[PDB]
Amino acid sequence: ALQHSIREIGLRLMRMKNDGMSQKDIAAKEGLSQAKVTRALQAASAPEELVALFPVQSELTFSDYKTLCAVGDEMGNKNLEFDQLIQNISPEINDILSIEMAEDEVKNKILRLITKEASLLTDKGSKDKSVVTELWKFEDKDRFARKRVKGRAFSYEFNRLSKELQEELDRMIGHILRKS
Amino acid sequence: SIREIGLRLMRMKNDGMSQKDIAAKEGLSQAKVTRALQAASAPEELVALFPVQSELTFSDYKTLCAVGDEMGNKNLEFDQLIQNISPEINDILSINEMAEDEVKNKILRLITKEASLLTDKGKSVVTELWKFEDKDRFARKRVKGRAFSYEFNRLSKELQEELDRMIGHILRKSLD
DNA sequence: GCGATTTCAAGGTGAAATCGCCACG
DNA sequence: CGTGGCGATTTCACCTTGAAATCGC
Repeated sequence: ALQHSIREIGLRLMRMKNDGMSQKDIAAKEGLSQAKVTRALQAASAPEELVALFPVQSELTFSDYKTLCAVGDEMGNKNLEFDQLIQNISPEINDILSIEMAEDEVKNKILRLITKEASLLTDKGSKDKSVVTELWKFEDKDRFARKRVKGRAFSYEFNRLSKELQEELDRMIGHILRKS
Repeated sequence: SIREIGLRLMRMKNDGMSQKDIAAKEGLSQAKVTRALQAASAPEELVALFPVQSELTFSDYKTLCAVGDEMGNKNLEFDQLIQNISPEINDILSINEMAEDEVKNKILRLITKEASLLTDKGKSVVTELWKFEDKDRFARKRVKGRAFSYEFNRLSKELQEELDRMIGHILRKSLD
């Protein structure tokens, strides 16, 4: 029952759950402690998105999940939010795959961000302060690509960028605005 | 005409000559040189929007200079104007009735139009990517400096997910 | 009351620190 | 001798677990 992720146990536990089963019962039908079945589902609930940032989910501990699945809903638990956060930490994150250490610290590292960054974006959510995430980082001094969401308003800002790009963007933005 | 003279005389400005001298190496009244030079100044990206440059007057160059100013003067905001009206320029350039001067006049009047509103929503240049009847629902494009941005507001999440996704690749594709 | 969840004490575990044993100048 | 090497051991800090206390209706 462990070769694979508390999560895959969870997959099962839900399949039954979904079928009308109380954990108290599943625990029975499977031979698991009511207390584990909590945990196995508790984990099988973790925000797929976040879970997907880590290299060795196998190194992902439940308590982590508990806070991973915690950050999940404490951040609206909606596509556009998870999407945004990733963007933010992703740079510093892959930056963590450059750097020695074992699966142990990398885990604690990646999550450090998922929490801090998410807890930095959550600030301007009630504070309703404009939040920007740099879409791409340039070695350059004056070049930038970034997004800024300050409420229900949001913009895509670019500087010193190709003409091939204003070209493309302009084209696709205008046609997507046709589509809807 | 006067422009050409300008650009030519220009070479001599940088030749390190004073107008007074150039107004002699060309037996041109010095007033004339001032005027040629001022003309030589108008935005090349606008002067070349006229099929018959021979027909732009001084005051025309003079007011192209103007439009050019009022709008910062950098290429990217020109292209911004130059595309917004380019259809109606190739358009008017299809009309057969009107005489050549009627052409420049119509084209010039076009060029002044853009300048006024694009710099009203600003310096910067802002074109309305789309018009929503709501006092606070917009989707636009903005240029100023060598920097452009697509500003939106009060739109569906779905819209934002797509653009986000799209733009996502459009960069990934090229920054690579 | 009654599931579900968290708490508690009792085991695991791995990474890092220490230890053993050795072989070499 | 005095050392450095390096595979095995132990430490230590964090896990997981079931049971039983606790929660939250």
